[PDB]
Amino acid sequence: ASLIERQRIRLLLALLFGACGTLAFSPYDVWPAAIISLMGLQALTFNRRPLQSAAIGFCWGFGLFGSGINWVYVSIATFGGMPGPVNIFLVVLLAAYLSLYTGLFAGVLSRLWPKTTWLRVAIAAPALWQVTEFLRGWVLTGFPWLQFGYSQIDGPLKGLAPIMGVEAINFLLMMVSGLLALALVKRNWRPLVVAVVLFALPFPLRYIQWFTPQPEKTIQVSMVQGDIPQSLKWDEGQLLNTLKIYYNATAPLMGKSSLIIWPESAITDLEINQQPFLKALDGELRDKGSSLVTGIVDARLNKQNRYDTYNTIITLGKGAPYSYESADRYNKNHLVPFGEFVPLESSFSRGPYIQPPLSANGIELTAAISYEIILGEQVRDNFRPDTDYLLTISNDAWFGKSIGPWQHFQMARMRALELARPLLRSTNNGITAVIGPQGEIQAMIPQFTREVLTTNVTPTTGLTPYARTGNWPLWVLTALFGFAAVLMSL
Ligand SMILES: CCCCCCCC/C=C/CCCCCCCC(=O)OC[C@@H](O)CO
Ligand SMILES: CCCCCCCC/C=C/CCCCCCCC(=O)OC[C@@H](O)CO
Ligand SMILES: CCCCCCCC/C=C/CCCCCCCC(=O)OC[C@H](O)CO
Ligand SMILES: CCCCCCCC/C=C\CCCCCCCC(=O)OC[C@H](O)CO
Ligand SMILES: CCCCCCCCCCCCCCCC(=O)O
Ligand SMILES: CCCCCCCCCCCCCCCC(=O)O
Ligand SMILES: [Cl-]
Ligand SMILES: [Mg+2]
Repeated sequence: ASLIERQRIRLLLALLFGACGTLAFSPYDVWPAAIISLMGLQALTFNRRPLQSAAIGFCWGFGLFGSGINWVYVSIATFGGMPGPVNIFLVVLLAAYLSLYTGLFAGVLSRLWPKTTWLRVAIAAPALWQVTEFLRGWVLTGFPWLQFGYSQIDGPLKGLAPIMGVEAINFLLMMVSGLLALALVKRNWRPLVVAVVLFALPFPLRYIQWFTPQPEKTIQVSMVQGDIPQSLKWDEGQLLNTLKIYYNATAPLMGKSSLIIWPESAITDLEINQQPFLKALDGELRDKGSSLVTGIVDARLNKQNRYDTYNTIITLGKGAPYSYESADRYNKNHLVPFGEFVPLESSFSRGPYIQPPLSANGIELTAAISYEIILGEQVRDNFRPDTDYLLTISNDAWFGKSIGPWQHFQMARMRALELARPLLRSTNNGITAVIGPQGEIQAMIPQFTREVLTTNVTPTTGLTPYARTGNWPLWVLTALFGFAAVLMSL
């Protein structure tokens, strides 16, 4: 009974509608919850003053991020080792910082398009949501966690991703959710019909196969989930058992699996420190028909008498003879704030933004370390037409035993769909899996086990429209909409 037009009631409902958006992502996977969450954001800001709207947008974000990324508590607790209330204080600060961008979006949309109208809801909102979400993923190196439409990896809109990227699905979901909110508030059937047509049109695109599989190039791949406990991983006494654990798991696979993979920083020692182990392993792998890629840390002495420490992937074995001077390697480019460096200016150095694909046993792998797999444009920029598989290695203990590793895993799936390549995901303990060229999960082992995933995987060829272009077609769309919306407010 009309309680909705009290500002404090709008703030509370925004928290609920924002929290509802968390159900859209893995492991919950209720993709309609993304539309309901966006409907609340669009509707709760109708007929509000700009700062009233910004507060509602902030509270929507606080429910979304407060419920969606509170697993970073485990990251902070594992990193800092401080009492609980201290880590809660930092988590609330994180969710509050990210909610500035959802409040930015609501405040500006209310300031420039105050009226409840199709223009505000279907033209201005998706274009401005694209800008404010870019800023969230760019400012201070950014944190673009939780974009709806990553929830469409198994949904009716998935065919959009190979054409224009996952951000196109962010764009369309906001558009459709606005017109549903518009139809509800104005009690009008026309915006609902347009919303249904807009939602339904991209459905036949999921029956498009942009890739060409190569069945006779199929190889057996093994991914060693060593499951080193995080409290022990970097202890100096653990190093010798870690190398034992991984070598013993790999020995029965040599000569059977063409490609063997160890996860991020599996060898918890400097690369210069392990030349005896690496050289011996390389020869045994070459003598059998096998190849190995593994994570490690590299403190490399540079031209100016100093060491740049990297989070790196190295290659060994058949078709990739190991050498400390070999260019057949990958250095992490996008480091994690506080975890791997500090925003001010022992830290990690960054590899180049674009690095060549890894080569191993005649296989070409486009690599990204952990978090980097969510950087869709960056993964696309490193992709090459001759890339056979996408590769990501990660240590998802930093994501908790919670929803964290599943949200990370979900977004890695989008890379395979966007580029029409199989994705090899090797992790220390959290969701090791092979993803097919359409985002489907071909093989997977349970978390928190010490075992290896061995299966057949088939490489693909072909270029999706998104692999050809990248983000610029969507950007010219938000520019055309932004130009039109700004002029329409004449
Ligand atoms: C003529 C050439 C155009 C080239 C550019 C085209 C770019 C794509 C444009 C798509 C626009 C989609 C707009 C969708 C707009 C929906 C408006 C609506 O539902 O209004 C309901 C009210 O009327 C009820 O009273
Ligand atoms: C605050 C005022 C009102 C704003 C309304 C929304 C305006 C949106 C317009 C933005 C224009 C930005 C144009 C930026 C164009 C850059 C193109 C680009 O970066 O392409 C991607 C590359 O990776 C290549 O693939
Ligand atoms: C003082 C200035 C403050 C600037 C603040 C910048 C805002 C963005 C911060 C995001 C932190 C996100 C932390 C999320 C934890 C991810 C950890 C991770 O991905 O690590 C996996 C892998 O093991 C590692 O290589
Ligand atoms: C308002 C400004 C923005 C708000 C800022 C407040 C948030 C700070 C919270 C946690 C920092 C601790 C980060 C811990 C990151 C996880 C550790 C990690 O990822 O380690 C990587 C690995 O150890 C090496 O490869
Ligand atoms: C179609 C579903 C509609 C559901 C509407 C009510 C949503 C309430 C649930 C909010 C999400 C809470 C998730 C908490 C998980 C977490 O914080 O770890
Ligand atoms: C702040 C005053 C101008 C505001 C104009 C709004 C549109 C420009 C805002 C900057 C975001 C554009 C970033 C593009 C980056 C890229 O395309 O890769
Ligand atoms: Cl680690
Ligand atoms: Mg080539």
